[PDB]
Amino acid sequence: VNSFSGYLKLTDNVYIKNADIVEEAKKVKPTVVVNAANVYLKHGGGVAGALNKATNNAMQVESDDYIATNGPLKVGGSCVLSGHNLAKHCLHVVGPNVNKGEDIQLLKSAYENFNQHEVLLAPLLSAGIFGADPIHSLRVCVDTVRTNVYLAVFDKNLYDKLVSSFLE
Ligand SMILES: CCNC(=O)c1cc2c(N[C@H](c3ccc4c(c3)S(=O)(=O)NCC4)C(C)C)ncnc2[nH]1
Repeated sequence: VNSFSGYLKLTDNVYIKNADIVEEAKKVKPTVVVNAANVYLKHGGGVAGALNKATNNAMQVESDDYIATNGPLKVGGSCVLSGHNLAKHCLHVVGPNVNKGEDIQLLKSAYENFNQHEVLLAPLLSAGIFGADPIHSLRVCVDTVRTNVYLAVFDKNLYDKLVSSFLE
């Protein structure tokens, strides 16, 4: 199904909408919803916290089982877990947290994980508390992702700046 609506096509494979990813996931129930995760899969605040709260903590208990059995992810890495009631799968992806000294070169490695799935609903990696420049994150996405990605950005002001900079 992947019934995405109201998106603006930026490139052949990148679409963008001013929307809350949790709300989009509920309506669309996409095959894959991306989580802006940390290496230990602790979904305490922001986007990760909101996705986890929408599953009524079922994603946190699953992530905890994953970590105990497989160990933490590396910055730029990912893992595929259940999407619970939000999606068929959740692709947890760790972008660099530049506010904590992590390499911005790893933002390319993080978006590369998207290429293992045909269609994904995702947030802007490394934006918000992670400290990366959001327009730079969208540029890395556009150059790196080759599969079909629907980006939800929950801030009209930021959405407008992104669309203006892209001029598309
Ligand atoms: C009301 C429930 N939903 C939310 O809180 C929510 C928030 C939200 C959202 N926020 C964006 C965003 C993008 C990436 C990151 C963050 C925040 S963070 O939480 O600071 N962690 C680092 C990675 C900002 C830039 C506008 N984007 C898309 N959908 C959303 N939904």
